[PDB]
Amino acid sequence: SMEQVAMELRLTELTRLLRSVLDQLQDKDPARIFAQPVSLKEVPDYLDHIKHPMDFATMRKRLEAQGYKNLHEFEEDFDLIIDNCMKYNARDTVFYRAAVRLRDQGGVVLRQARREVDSIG
Repeated sequence: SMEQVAMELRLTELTRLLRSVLDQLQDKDPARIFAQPVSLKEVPDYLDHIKHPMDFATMRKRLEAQGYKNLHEFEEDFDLIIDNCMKYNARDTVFYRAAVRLRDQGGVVLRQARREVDSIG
């Protein structure tokens, strides 16, 4: 149907906008602390602590499969990156501190992404 095509064009355009959002958020992590999944070989207890691991590469795979239906879904995954790090790692660590800075800086980007998603539809 033409209705299904129109819906798919909308998902494709959201995907474009979320790709640019993702690139902007990832630039706020120049250390690349959040680029890749936590290694279970290097942190074998990780899953005892963290139930839903998340990282930018995993978000990128979901994105390219057009697997985010709305901005809320994307934000949930970004929040997991931050929140997982802040639980596993202590306040005095470079990892925790990197997550705070990512969250603070990411806030700016996400605020305008929500306006653009509402504004464009």
